[PDB]
Amino acid sequence: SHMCDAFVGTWKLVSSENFDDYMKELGVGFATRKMGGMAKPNCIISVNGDVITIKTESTLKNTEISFILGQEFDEVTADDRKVKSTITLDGGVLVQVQKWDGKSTTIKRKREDDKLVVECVMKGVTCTRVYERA
Ligand SMILES: O=C(O)C1=C(C(=O)Nc2sc3c(c2-c2nc(C4CC4)no2)CCCC3)COCC1
Repeated sequence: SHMCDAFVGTWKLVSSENFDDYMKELGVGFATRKMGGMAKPNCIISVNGDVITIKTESTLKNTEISFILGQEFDEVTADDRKVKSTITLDGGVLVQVQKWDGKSTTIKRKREDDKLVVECVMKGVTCTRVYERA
């Protein structure tokens, strides 16, 4: 268990593996995959009381979520899915599930040495994205 404070910061994407495959497995099209593949977002994580905010800022598109751990929320994803999301803290890992149309995907954010490591799973595809502090 890392606590929410190990996460707070401004993080820049430095590596990504299998992200096009992850988007493809979700059904995303060529145009959105084209914007996402070489994007290098900044992820800005902040807290105030029970509310955590995660901003994902990129040249071609910005998105943001705010949530309370364990409380489901509606989310419009970068690829325009309308999902129901729940985020919890398990062993220091922020575990997000998105549910829509009988499907689910998991985004797990963990602190590992100097890295914010983001594991994105859809079916048999596993993508790993690594951020470092700006
Ligand atoms: O924060 C992260 O690293 C994570 C994601 C992310 O950064 N996605 C980003 S940045 C960005 C785009 C997309 C994008 N994602 C998706 C679907 C895969 C969901 N389609 O487009 C498109 C517009 C340009 C900027 C995705 O989910 C998990 C973890």
